[PDB]
Amino acid sequence: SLALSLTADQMVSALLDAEPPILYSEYSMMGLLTNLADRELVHMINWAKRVPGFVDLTRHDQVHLLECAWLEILMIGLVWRSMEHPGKLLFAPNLLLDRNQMVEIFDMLLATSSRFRMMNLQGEEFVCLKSIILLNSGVYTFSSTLKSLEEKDHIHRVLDKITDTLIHLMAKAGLTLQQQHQRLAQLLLILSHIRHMSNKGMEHLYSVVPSYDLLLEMLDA
Amino acid sequence: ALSLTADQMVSALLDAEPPILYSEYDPTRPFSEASMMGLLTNLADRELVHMINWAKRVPGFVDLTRHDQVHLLECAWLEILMIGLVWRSMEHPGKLLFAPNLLLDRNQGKCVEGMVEIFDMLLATSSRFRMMNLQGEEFVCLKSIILLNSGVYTFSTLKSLEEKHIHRVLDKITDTLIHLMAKAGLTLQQQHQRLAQLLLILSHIRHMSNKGMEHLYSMVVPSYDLLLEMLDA
Ligand SMILES: C=CCn1nc(-c2ccc(O)cc2O)c2cccc(C(F)(F)F)c21
Ligand SMILES: C=CCn1nc(-c2ccc(O)cc2O)c2cccc(C(F)(F)F)c21
Ligand SMILES: C=CCn1nc(-c2ccc(O)cc2O)c2cccc(C(F)(F)F)c21
Ligand SMILES: C=CCn1nc(-c2ccc(O)cc2O)c2cccc(C(F)(F)F)c21
Repeated sequence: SLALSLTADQMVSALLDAEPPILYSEYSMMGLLTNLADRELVHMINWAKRVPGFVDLTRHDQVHLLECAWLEILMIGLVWRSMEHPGKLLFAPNLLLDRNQMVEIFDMLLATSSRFRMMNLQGEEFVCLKSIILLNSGVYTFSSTLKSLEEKDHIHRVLDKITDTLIHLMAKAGLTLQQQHQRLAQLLLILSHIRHMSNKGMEHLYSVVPSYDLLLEMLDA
Repeated sequence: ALSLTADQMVSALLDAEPPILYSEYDPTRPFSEASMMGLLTNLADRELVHMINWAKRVPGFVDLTRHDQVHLLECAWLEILMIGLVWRSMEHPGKLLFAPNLLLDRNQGKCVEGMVEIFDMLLATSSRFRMMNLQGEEFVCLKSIILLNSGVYTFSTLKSLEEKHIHRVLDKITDTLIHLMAKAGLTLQQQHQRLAQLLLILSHIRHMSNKGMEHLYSMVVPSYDLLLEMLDA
């Protein structure tokens, strides 16, 4: 109940400090990417616990948010890394792959990376977007208790704080009020496409995923 | 359409609104799995024709090439149906108003296997809109955004980047949404917060759409050709 008292700058600083490291691929291709994703997942948990307001929530709810968001988070991280490598996805510094190397998903990832490039997405805006995804992707599916409804409001209030943060970053960058609301919209609409990609990828898997207990156990430590 | 005032944008959108259709009459009740699917499938099909008329009247849409218009529709058609359903169902807590003569609750959708999830998700969204007091002029803006956004990234060449115009119009709709919020007397802070809240919901509407498609291929979606033919008129 005090991430609600943070300012835009403190919010950013906290998020920038919580950033996971860029991990390397250990050296088929599914093995390297699965292993990479697995090691990344462990850092994602500690990153989450450092997102302002996340630990204010019950364990059950923390797990659910991650359960619904973990894939979208890996994906937006990938897209951010690959921003300055047109036509290539930088899974790891030692694992840069082009188109020809689930092509649908690969193409959508490139498309999103190009979009971030065009917009000149800033690192400070990136960490904000990643936070939004965490708090948003599972908020509409929590369920009758006063506590549950107590969580929802809290999450919504934190998301408001992040919106305030994003706007502030744009004002500081010298954007007009009109340019501010426009860029906010452009950024948030991209999240819909990231959601879409996560869903597509998720059905390819069905065609051992982080289950509910796998995460709940990992959060304990 | 980049010359319209926010007021003129709202008016044009409101005028484009499709009519509410009825589920075909005197179906055998209670329902069977295949009876339900038939009624809803038939409804969606008849609604698709009107959605296209609506799209043609969305400012900026006609400026695109036929091919691009079909692509946006192929991607967004289901999301557009769903946001319409959620809007209709707003003042019916715990129920979904697929049609004025077809008001179903949680347990009347248990007919189909797995579609209960989607039912719950649709109900949750409707509650959210209700809680936010989503206004009509905001709804039409959100729907237009879905149309122009859902397929904008999954379209190179010079002519192609000029079409990606779409982002200008989306900016225009954002301006309109904000203007609507300023009129109502919201503070700047409140304005950007509400704008964010609305757009984040689109992410969830996308999700519900994807779950739908998932079960569709799990049990004859509007084809490219079909959508093109109906566009030509
Ligand atoms: C282009 C998506 C493939 N991909 N990406 C990833 C992936 C891994 C880590 C990461 O940070 C981002 C990713 O997209 C991945 C992980 C396991 C398996 C797969 C594959 F689809 F190939 F089976 C993974
Ligand atoms: C479900 C999609 C494939 N996949 N699997 C995984 C995956 C990674 C680790 C793990 O322990 C289990 C997984 O299914 C994955 C991770 C990131 C990105 C992707 C994707 F391919 F979708 F882009 C991943
Ligand atoms: C959530 C109910 C399922 N549903 N909804 C719809 C649907 C139809 C029209 C509309 O405006 C909104 C809808 O959710 C639908 C259409 C065809 C088939 C189905 C079914 F799942 F049963 F197979 C449909
Ligand atoms: C039955 C699969 C899902 N579906 N299919 C359809 C659908 C509608 C018309 C048509 O010609 C074919 C369809 O699969 C549909 C329409 C509205 C809502 C839904 C959904 F269930 F996802 F909510 C629809």
